[PDB]
Amino acid sequence: CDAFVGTWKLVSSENFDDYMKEVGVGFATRKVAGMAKPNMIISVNGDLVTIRSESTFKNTEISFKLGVEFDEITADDRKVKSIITLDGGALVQVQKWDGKSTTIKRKRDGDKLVVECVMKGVTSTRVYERA
Amino acid sequence: CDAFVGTWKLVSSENFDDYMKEVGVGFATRKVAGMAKPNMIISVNGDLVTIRSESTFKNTEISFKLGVEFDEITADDRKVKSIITLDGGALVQVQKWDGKSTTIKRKRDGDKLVVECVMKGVTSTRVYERA
Ligand SMILES: CCCCCCCCCCCCCCCCS(=O)(=O)O
Ligand SMILES: CCCCCCCCCCCCCCCCS(=O)(=O)O
Repeated sequence: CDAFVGTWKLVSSENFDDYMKEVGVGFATRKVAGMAKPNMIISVNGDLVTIRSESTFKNTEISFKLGVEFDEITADDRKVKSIITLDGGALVQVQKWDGKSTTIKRKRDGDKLVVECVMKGVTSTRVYERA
Repeated sequence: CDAFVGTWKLVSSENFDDYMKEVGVGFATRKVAGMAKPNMIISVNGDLVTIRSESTFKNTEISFKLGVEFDEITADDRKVKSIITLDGGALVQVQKWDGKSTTIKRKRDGDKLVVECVMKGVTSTRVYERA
């Protein structure tokens, strides 16, 4: 996934608060998340891909092998089972917890990196540009 | 309540979607409500006060006597018991339904009419100016 490597900064967000609402994130956390304009850092070392999100309030980091299910603790503190695959040039992530699931797709669009999150019909789109 | 009589147009909104979230309003309805910039019309005839809200998508109207509980069907279709009193120069409304309650205060602030809605700690503020 060479096309994803680098540091990216958030440029725009659409329906993010609504997505967090469906996921079950609390008011305060949603408020903190909404003011945060995180920087996404993606790097690859061998068959391990690392995705790091940095914000003044909270940094998250996941390292994984494409196709292998792993444990992830989300920024809003959910302990989920995640699996990320490379499909059609996009990184497709599915998170499962308590009988529920959500999909997060990271894809290239022109010179931007677009992240789409889907939870029960509600879709959020966040656009990033290289920092 | 002579100070409230007239037609008012929405000028600004703060945390309205979050308030609707706490009240239990669905995604689609919240989306329609968020694009609506309603006009509030207040009039008094004898001891009956009428508050009418007009929008391209939905008009609501309630007529009541201050201090007497009455039935109200909200824009989001909840059938509630409402009671409105005049306290400290402000119209204070309490809506009760299914063991829950929310308070809506309509007050004058300078030349504006301010509406504050509170639901479980979440507070929304909407400012109106004369049309
Ligand atoms: C108290 C600190 C709060 C920090 C933010 C917390 C956010 C909690 C909700 C996270 C939902 C999942 C986000 C997936 C990546 C979206 S994207 O950002 O990668 O595009
Ligand atoms: C499909 C049509 C949708 C129309 C809008 C529906 C809104 C539903 C939620 C209403 C919550 C209560 C609003 C109190 C007055 C707020 S204020 O507006 O008077 O300031």
